Amino acid sequence: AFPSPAADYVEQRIDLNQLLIQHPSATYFVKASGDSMIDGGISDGDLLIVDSAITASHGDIVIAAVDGEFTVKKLQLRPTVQLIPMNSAYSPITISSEDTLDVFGVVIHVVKAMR
Amino acid sequence: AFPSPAADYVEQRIDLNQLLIQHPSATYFVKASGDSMIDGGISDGDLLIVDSAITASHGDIVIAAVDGEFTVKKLQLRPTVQLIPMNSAYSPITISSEDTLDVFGVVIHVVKAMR
Repeated sequence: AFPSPAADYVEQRIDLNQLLIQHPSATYFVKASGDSMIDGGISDGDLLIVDSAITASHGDIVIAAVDGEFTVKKLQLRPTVQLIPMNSAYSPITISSEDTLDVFGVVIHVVKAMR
Repeated sequence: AFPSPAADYVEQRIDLNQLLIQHPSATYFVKASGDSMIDGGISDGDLLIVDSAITASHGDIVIAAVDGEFTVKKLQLRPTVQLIPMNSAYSPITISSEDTLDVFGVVIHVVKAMR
């Protein structure tokens, strides 16, 4: 009951799921509290945002998965099976004999909390 | 009955709202497609995440609001009303005569899309 209501602004909305991502349910994330995958952006003080759904490509910062493993790192598996940690222990090393080495998502958005 | 710190590297549930934030509905965000508030993190290619709910403090990267304005930069209003753009056109200049200059949120998490 107003003398002349022009707009009803009492409750807005926020689509966080679509804000940082944009899928119904195909994205993965992990709290960064250490220093084993800083290559992705987790440097003991941030929030990693990976998208588990599409298949990235060798030579890209993606999360690899094997036997239930997960590590962000640009690795090549087509020419040969080799991974290269970037957080700090840079060292190109082979994993297995072409058993099961494939990325789970296709990206890793680093959320740097800046206040 | 297992008092453990955390030990968890999986989450079938996608709580994005709680993932990057942690409130029922008190956070604001804006797409970065230009170069007027890079100080916050918007550099024509990213996603800004501010929390509109608490009152930040002068000398902090927060979003200021006046008469319906929105700017990100460390400004001081207690000693004197002074604003300072940091994106690139730095220019320490006063705003008004202590009319209405106050921050809307209390933080600005920069989400750098790294793929």
